[PDB]
Amino acid sequence: TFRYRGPSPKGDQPKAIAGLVEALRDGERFVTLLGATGTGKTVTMAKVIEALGRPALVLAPNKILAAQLAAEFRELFPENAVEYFISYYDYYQPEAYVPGKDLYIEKDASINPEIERLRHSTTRSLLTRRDVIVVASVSAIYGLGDPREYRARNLVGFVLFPATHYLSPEGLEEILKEIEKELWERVRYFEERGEVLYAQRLKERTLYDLEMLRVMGTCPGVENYARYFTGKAPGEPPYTLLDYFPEDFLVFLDESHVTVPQLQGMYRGDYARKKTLVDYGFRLPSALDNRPLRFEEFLERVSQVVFVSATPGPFELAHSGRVVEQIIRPTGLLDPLVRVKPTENQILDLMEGIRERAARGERTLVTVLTVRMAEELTSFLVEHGIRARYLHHELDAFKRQALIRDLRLGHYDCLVGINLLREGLDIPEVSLVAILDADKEGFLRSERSLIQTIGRAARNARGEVWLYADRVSEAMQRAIEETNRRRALQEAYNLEHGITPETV
Ligand SMILES: CCCCCCCCO[C@@H]1O[C@H](CO)[C@@H](O)[C@H](O)[C@H]1O
Ligand SMILES: CCCCCCCCO[C@@H]1O[C@H](CO)[C@@H](O)[C@H](O)[C@H]1O
Repeated sequence: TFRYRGPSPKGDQPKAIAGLVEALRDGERFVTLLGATGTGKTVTMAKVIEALGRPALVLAPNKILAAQLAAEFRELFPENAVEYFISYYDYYQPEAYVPGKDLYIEKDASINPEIERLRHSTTRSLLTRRDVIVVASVSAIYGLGDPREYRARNLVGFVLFPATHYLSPEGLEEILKEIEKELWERVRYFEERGEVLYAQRLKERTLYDLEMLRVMGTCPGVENYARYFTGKAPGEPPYTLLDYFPEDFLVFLDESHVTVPQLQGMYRGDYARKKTLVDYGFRLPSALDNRPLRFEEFLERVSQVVFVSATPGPFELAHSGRVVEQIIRPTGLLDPLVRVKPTENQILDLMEGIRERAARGERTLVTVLTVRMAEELTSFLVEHGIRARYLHHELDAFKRQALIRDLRLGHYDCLVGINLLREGLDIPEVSLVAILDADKEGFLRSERSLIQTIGRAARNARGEVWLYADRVSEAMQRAIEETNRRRALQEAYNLEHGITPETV
């Protein structure tokens, strides 16, 4: 049973919590929390989890948001089990083969113990208590050992659980025999094609593993033999973390318009990578059975799903039996004013706007559509007295974070990039978001993308978004209307409750 110790619900949180709880108690399979940025979606989720008293899985679109959510839930539920099911995939290199460079890359070995420790802490809690909230990136949902074996194998002071998720040795001996049978069939496949390099590679690698398994009960990359350990038939879905949860667990897909497509595309993405290792003889075809689930398989293994997003995608909108909105922010801050400005003199207009703001301690974010434009605009702004940096698309998560962190701390005043839909860009000091080529085609100028971009100006009491365009596209029109709908609802709530916005 959960014990919430966070802030009491404010703004639209009370009504949203009640609407979600009511739909779930009524048996709705799919429900959406349509929550604007800054409305406190984590507290809403927390209160729903508390009310229903069922273990929960929260999936995030990337490792940064996953870690952040885990940290927040930990603070909100200090006496319960908050777990982070991290994957080595997030920070270390997996096994891979790059054909174009005829390059084989070994998986990183002897990694930071904290990774495996977090995964085991997750599975141990799921088997010992019901007050568990597990946060993970979607990528973490992959093949994992049989929960039955993991559960049945314990030592009893203190109950000690396994040190690995791939126990199930059944008859290691009969298991090793079945793997070797596949090996020689596959070697014959290569020999018949004249591909003796592939046959040799597969033989050496597989026989090495079989010997290490025989003399150690395990080997590096043992997960590749998952199917043999779990007894699953070829092509059948593998066991995953979902199987370690009690049957009535609740699933939240945060940033659902991003996570649902990630869940839909995971199987194919992984298949392309693994199939390559198989085609060149590094792995047996059975390695393809240690994989992510297809979206349909994932849906068969969950019972109720809450999609959370400020801009729900097509799946959520077609399938949800209820949509609950949360628009009013606990802080009372308003969605920004959105202006449309001509392209003539747009750069001089923008530079004047940026310097006016920098003079009073306010920051500006700018999105453009090409790398040449981003490079050139950034240099132009710097030559004209502005502390501007360019958020290059090749920066990795840490680098982006460091660069963004420096804006949050005020080292510079303006960040220019192509894709601003990055984590950490919700900074109170940002009072202007400028969107060049606002009317042009492309993912970053879609109705949803514009709404998400506009939201980066919603943490400041004077936030504005400037759309440079000489025409209004349907995406611009609908994003401006939605921003205005939200702002008006927020102003009405503030006027009823005697609240005047302020920047923190
Ligand atoms: C388990 C190991 C079995 C080894 C037997 C390999 C028989 C090879 O098979 C032969 O290979 C030739 C060259 O690739 C082809 O031209 C022939 O068509 C093919 O039958
Ligand atoms: C309030 C948050 C709005 C986010 C943008 C939502 C855009 C939805 O767009 C709508 O989707 C429907 C079904 O998917 C279609 O039938 C409509 O024709 C389409 O306009």
